[PDB]
Amino acid sequence: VLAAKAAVSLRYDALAEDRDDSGDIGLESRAKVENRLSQLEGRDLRTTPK
RNA sequence: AGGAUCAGGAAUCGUCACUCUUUGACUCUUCAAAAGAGCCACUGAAUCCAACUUGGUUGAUGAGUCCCAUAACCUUUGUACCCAGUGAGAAACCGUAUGGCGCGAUGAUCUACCCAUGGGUGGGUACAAAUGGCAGUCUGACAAGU
Repeated sequence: VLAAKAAVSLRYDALAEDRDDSGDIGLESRAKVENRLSQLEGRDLRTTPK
């Protein structure tokens, strides 16, 4: 997921002539990566009985 | 007089924990099945497809980092050795009545084959090194919740 978003982030940094130089797209990526992480730890592989 | 049945020799503790081993129970469980106190109903849970939802090729899932590609094992090219050690043997006079580096243990002396003690070939052992071998640059479509 990071190695995905790294390609979205690095090419935002290595290939943009106009650039804020301010880390937004990387943070827009990292918010979703953290959200995938927070959805991922939400799941549990155990048995949750009622 | 020596031995074995019914004085020459340690063993009188009102337990606390801890660890270890041991067997037994135990929920199970493979060998591997087979038998089922049987049927209804109520109610609960779980699973699986369909469904729907949310996320996703701006990459969902699957995945032996670490057993080190940071390598192992070689392979070729430049050096250090040995079938460091050997250790007593190497060369034949003397400034103006008298004075010494004239060796040497405190070290003199050397560093499997052919060629008259000049040169090297052959094998083991070690390393440096490889844009050398061995040795050929991941997937990609569902996933997850009810």
